[PDB]
Amino acid sequence: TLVTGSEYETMLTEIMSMGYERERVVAALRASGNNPHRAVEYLLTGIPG
Repeated sequence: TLVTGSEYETMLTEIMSMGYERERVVAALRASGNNPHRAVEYLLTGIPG
């Protein structure tokens, strides 16, 4: 499954409704390969490492 550009932006907007800045959410989505479960996990408790 590949999300579209529009779906990526709406995902980013939704995660930003928790208060995170755009660049941080972009970085988390990159680290998680656009899996929102892992992206939010990484915003909450850290990226792998």
